Amino acid sequence: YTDRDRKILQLCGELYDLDASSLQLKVLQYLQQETRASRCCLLLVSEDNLQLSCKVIGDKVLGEEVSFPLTGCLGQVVEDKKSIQLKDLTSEDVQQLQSMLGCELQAMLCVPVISRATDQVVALACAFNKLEGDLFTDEDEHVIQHCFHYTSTVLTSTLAFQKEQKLKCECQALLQVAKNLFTHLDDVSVLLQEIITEARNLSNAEICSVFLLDQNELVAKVSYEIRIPADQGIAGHVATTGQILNIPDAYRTRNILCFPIKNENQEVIGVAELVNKINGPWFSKFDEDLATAFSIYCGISIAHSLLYKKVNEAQYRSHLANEMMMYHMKVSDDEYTKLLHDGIQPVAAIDSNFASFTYTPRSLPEDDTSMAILSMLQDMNFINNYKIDCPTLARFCLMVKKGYRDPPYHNWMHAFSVSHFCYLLYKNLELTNYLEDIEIFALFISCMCHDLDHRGTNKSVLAALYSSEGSVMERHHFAQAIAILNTHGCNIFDHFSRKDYQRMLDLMRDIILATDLAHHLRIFKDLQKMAEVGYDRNNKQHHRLLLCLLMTSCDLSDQTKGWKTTRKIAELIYKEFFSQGDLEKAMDREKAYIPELQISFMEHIAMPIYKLLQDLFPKAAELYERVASNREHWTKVSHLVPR
Amino acid sequence: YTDRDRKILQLCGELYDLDASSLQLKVLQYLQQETRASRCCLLLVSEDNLQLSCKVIGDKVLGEEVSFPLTGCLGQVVEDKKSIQLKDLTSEDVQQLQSMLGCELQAMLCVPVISRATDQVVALACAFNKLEGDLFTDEDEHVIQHCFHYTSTVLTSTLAFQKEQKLKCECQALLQVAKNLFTHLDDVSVLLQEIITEARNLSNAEICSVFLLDQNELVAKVFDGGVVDDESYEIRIPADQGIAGHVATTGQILNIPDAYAHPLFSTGFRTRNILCFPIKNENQEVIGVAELVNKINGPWFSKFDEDLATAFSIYCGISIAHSLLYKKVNEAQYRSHLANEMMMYHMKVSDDEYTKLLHDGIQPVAAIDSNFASFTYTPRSLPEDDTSMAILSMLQDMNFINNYKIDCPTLARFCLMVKKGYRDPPYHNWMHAFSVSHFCYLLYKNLELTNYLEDIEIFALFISCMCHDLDHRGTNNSFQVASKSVLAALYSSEGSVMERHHFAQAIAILNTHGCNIFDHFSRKDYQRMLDLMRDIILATDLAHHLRIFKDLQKMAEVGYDRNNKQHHRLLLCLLMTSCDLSDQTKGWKTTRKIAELIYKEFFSQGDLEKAEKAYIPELQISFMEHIAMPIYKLLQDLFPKAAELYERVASNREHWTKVSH
Ligand SMILES: [Mg+2]
Ligand SMILES: [Mg+2]
Ligand SMILES: [Zn+2]
Ligand SMILES: [Zn+2]
Repeated sequence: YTDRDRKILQLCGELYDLDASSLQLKVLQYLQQETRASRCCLLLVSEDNLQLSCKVIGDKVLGEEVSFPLTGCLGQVVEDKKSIQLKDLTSEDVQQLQSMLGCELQAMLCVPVISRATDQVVALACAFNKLEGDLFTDEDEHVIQHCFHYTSTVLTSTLAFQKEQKLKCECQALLQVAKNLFTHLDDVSVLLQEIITEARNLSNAEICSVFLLDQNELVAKVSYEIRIPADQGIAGHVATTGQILNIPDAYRTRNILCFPIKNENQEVIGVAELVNKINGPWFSKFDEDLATAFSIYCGISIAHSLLYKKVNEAQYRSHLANEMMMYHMKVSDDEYTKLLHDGIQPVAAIDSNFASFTYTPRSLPEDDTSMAILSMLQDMNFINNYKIDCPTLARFCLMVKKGYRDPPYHNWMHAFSVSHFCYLLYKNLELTNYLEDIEIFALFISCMCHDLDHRGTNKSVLAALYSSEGSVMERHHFAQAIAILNTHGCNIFDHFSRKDYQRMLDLMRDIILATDLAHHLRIFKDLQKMAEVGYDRNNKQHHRLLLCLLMTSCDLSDQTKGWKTTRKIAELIYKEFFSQGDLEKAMDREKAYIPELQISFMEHIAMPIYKLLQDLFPKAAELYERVASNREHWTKVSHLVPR
Repeated sequence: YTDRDRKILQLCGELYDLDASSLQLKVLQYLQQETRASRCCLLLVSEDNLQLSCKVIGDKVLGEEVSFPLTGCLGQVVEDKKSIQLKDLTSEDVQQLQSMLGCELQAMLCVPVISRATDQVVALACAFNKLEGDLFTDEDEHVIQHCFHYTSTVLTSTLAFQKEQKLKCECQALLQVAKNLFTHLDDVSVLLQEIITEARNLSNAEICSVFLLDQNELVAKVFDGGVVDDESYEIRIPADQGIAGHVATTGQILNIPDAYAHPLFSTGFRTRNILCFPIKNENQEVIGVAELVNKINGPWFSKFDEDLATAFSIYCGISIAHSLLYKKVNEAQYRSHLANEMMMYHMKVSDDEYTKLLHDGIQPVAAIDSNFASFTYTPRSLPEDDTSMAILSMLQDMNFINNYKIDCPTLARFCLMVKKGYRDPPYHNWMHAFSVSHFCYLLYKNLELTNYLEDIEIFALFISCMCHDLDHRGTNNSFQVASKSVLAALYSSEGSVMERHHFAQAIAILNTHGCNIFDHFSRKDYQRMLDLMRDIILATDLAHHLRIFKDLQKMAEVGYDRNNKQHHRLLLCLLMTSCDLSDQTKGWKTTRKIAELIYKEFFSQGDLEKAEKAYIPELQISFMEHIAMPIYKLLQDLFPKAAELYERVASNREHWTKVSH
């Protein structure tokens, strides 16, 4: 009648609430009337069309939303969109109803809410206990229909907008939490805590504990440490099965929501359980997809967080050891900043003759040396050509210097004068034409390190000092230079592609082990044919013997100096060569040999080298003749020797 | 009024659409009627109540929602909730509506939709060009009102719902990216692409470029996957240059409508707009910059593509920061092993080798041999393939595997690596090492070392016995004659140079993968367990032995404090020395067979190659007399069960005396 169309229009006038719940009251309360039903309520059919939900019964807006599987007798309504009555009952729907309900069920009118839009039962409108003459009519059903035909659109939309308002909210939630667990990849311990806090507020649990699978067992240290079998109890099952587990009653216990962690694959890597719901009977079957959502970020973060500990742990042990090879070398910040005072200086300002074969590196001050190295590499365009952080480079140089010990001869001062030669060779013989830049770098870096941590060596041959060992010692020096590169902010080969970096290691390993006179002798016959048959810049092999050769030549480079200079150094070579050890455990008439020993060295070792050098580099002849000369001075000092 | 209250109920009967737009149509096409207005449309007041929007004009649902600032003439309606008419509009306003709807404007009825809940003008109901007889009445405005009073709620809620559904998947959008990025914190190269792919979809740019601040300059590596064998092109622009430079320098976003119109902006491209934004870390230090070029389907960058950029830019900052932080480590690590690999001549214990050794049966010592533990045992007697086991069985029986929870797959790998780790001289071979370790082992039993030293020491001792001569070669050299030489120059000292080498070698193993049997020691143990090995192995220097010898006496003279930390050092040195020359305690034909190896080594090779056996008695006699004996006399001067050893050296000393004759 136009009369129902009075009360209805009156209704919709009133349904102006923003809350789908408060709208439901008005609609219910109006039916509670027009059907003489004691109590009325709507069971909203789930999005997945597989569950019923009821948040408002009668004139009471339930504290917690009641829900339950979309059964059969109550689940057939949804299907044929036909209205049923109590006499059409399972004892379940009758149990789960009068339970959710709260009383005697004598009557019941189920009229399906079918949308004119989607066109499907969206809600199950229920009327119970007909006030009095328990008689729900074929018209009691009509009034219901009629009501929703107008009222349903809005009801549903205010309800839906409220679902997206929630959905939108559990993301900003997660967006937040994602950004909080990721700010602690530093500390699996802090992170592990975050996961707990966050996991507790997200679901609103009384308590969360988190277990990290440790092989065949769960360890929720969460402060003490708690081991236990990986397959035992709740945690063990969930961990074993890799699938969530929800508990209504567990039997201040009650409920437990427990979920897996799993990694990139689906390998459960940990497990977490929440106990007891706050403001609730259990865990919203929504508190599961939300927990699963979260649980992705827990697995992502734990996985990397642990994988980062493993490194830091290891890498630490790696240096605990490496500082052992260091005699703990002290290169203080003040030390390096002091040397590195924005002025690397230029070689030109070092000295006029600083670059001519007639220079005597030992002639400089010892505190003015590490500079020269910076200005020597600088001018060889190596700092910029390779983008060498200076704070690092100046730290290397100071460390390599503090790495030399103190014998007469085998001291840092020998390493500098050996490197300075290398430097000379570079300029004077223009090495850029014969070898790649990375070689001239390694050759020089080697000169700087070849005798590191040396302590001095000692019917004998000089090429047993200034020379060989079993390569044992050459391997040491190389090994020591490595410890330096392995020291923080000292690795000057920081940015080299792994490609360069490796070869930068091999190069240095070869060159330094090349400083073994016993090795030189071995390749010597190879160093000749190359001298005989040019020197292929394309020949990878020829590069090797050149680099050996140059090294050797820098190493005994003191043979090419002035007589009075070689005279002075020979003192140091021989002061060393003749002393100490384990002999300690219990010379003038044996310094008489210093001449023959010396003469023999030059003739047999030293000259055959400078001969070669000038047999490849004619610019290198001045060195040979210098060696051949000094040889003759030595020859005279030998005349004074008896026979 | 029952008649409108007929038409209205009839309207809501119809307003069952799910699309807020299809609902606006029915409401609008009802009003196009009831007011005899040529066309109708609603202008929805923005959430921020600063903008009017219209997606439906007449019976046409617009392909692109129209919008515009909530003006003054149209904005006073929102304020006093008073409905107005064209004659209340400024020509300015007027020209906009005409232009917005595309027709003449003679009439117009604007009725404010006030919320029955919020109670605020939510929309502006517009009636245009009165269908002939241009006259919009005081009741034409009433039918409008009335209509909404019922129709407005549902209208407003369907609208709302649609905005939340749009907001929710714009959040989920962020979640996917956030997760896509946070799962690439290994190589900052892959993640760095993601940041691009992702950020480019996020704002919908034609192109994205990411730059990382490398000190005082912006850097950007080339890719898509060319191949970084030997890296792959790196762009550097001064950190304060152009757009990125500014944004990097000022650390604040930068939006451009037209880029040519910029002080800071040609080979085909021709760029329109640019959105550039900073990266910054936990503090607010710009760590990187990213620019998006050209908007797809748009003039520029929504002032919403900015907050979105900022939002994302957070995750970028998070991941980039950690990603790089991890590379730094991993580098420092590859750069170690690469070196470490080399001080090893690339040793490789195979996944098969180890499992073959480790066949669930460590076997006990007891089943090795009857008195495999008695002072008369000749370790050298056993088979070479059967040694590594013995080790495993000896550490087993001393209770070290479990007491320290040594992973066996790690431990067995270690043992096979320190073995493959020895070389091949006559005397300084793995066999010397096993026999030397074995002697340690014996000592532990027979003297019951558990009463004098801490279990960690007996552990370092043994482990040193295992490596003390790693990677050894043959010592000998030149001989000041061969009669003018001392055995305490082989079976002894060096300059400590070599002992430092064996200690260091053993470190390269521990530093090799799955061999660090000291994996789980507290940083405290791990350290001390390294000093221990360092000291002990350096103690295998005869020159060092002699050096502390006088201190090895007062201890032997004055008891042996187990509380003396100093007594434990000497005691451990002594023990090592004793295991080193332990073959002096073996049986005459045993020691005789050994000395051959010692003496075969002690006499050969070197640089002599590049560049007298009759003394084997005095040489050896002199050894025992000066070095070897005073040791075993001290071993028995502290351990009386160690007497059997002394006498066995003193005796062997005597046979040697006879071979001398
Ligand atoms: Mg040398
Ligand atoms: Mg040794
Ligand atoms: Zn040298
Ligand atoms: Zn030994």
